[PDB]
Amino acid sequence: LHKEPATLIAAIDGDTVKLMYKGQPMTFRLLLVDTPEFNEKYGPEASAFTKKMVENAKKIEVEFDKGQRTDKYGRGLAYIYADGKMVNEALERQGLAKVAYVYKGNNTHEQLERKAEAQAKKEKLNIWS
Ligand SMILES: Cc1cn([C@H]2C[C@H](OP(=O)(O)O)[C@@H](COP(=O)(O)O)O2)c(=O)[nH]c1=O
Ligand SMILES: [Ca+2]
Repeated sequence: LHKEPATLIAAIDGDTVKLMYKGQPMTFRLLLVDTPEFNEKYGPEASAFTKKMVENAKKIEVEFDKGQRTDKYGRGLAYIYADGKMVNEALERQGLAKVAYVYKGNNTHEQLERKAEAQAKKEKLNIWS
């Protein structure tokens, strides 16, 4: 896989963000994770965590997997990096998302995510508390 440039347009919630990619505004949905909706327990914390991570970054990058790049809603499907740190993995490591929506051929980083989730679960963090 490879990283491509993007710039933040607006944080949306724990697992979605508006980026400009190849000069076009797009909503991106993070691969392999499920954050609680804003109305749900840990939803506000998930949204705040992802907001702070993308707003604080000097450099946002997008990394598509090998399969589908857009979902049925037109959202891009990617791993998102803030100054080289993967947002998808960080949400797992903090107990603010569950590994979810793992479709064959778009799951390059599954085991990295599950590892992070196991560590969060060990620590009883957030969703696992
Ligand atoms: C993460 C992801 C979600 N989706 C679709 C499945 C779900 O469809 P339904 O809307 O029919 O449930 C929806 C969940 O996204 P959200 O968790 O953003 O709601 O997005 C994909 O198709 N591919 C993906 O890789
Ligand atoms: Ca969600």
